[PDB]
Amino acid sequence: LHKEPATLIKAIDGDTVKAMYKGQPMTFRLLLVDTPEFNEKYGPEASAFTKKMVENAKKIEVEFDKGQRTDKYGRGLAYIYADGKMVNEALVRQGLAKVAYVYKGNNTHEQLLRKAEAQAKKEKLNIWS
Ligand SMILES: Cc1cn([C@H]2C[C@H](OP(=O)(O)O)[C@@H](COP(=O)(O)O)O2)c(=O)[nH]c1=O
Ligand SMILES: [Ca+2]
Repeated sequence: LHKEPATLIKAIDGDTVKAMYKGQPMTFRLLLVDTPEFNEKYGPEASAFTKKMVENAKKIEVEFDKGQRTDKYGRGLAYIYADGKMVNEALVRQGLAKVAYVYKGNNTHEQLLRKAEAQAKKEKLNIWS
């Protein structure tokens, strides 16, 4: 996979971010994770985590997988990096997202994220507490 440029427009919630990509506004949904909704437990905390990460970065980048690049809602499906740190992995590692929606052909980082989730579960963090 390859990282491509994007510019933050707005952090929406724990697993969706609006960003400009190839000069057009896109809503991106993070691959391989599921954060709680804002009105659910840890929802506000996931939203804040993702917001801080993307807002504080000097740059964000998007990385598409090998498969589908948009979902049925027209959201971009990507791994998002904030100053080179993956948001999808960071959320899982802090127990603010579960590994989820693992579709074959768009699952390059599945094992990386499963290892993060095991660590968050061992530490009883957040969703795992
Ligand atoms: C993460 C992801 C979600 N989706 C679709 C499946 C779910 O459809 P349904 O809306 O029918 O439940 C929805 C979950 O997104 P959210 O967790 O943002 O609600 O997004 C994909 O199709 N591919 C993906 O890789
Ligand atoms: Ca969600």
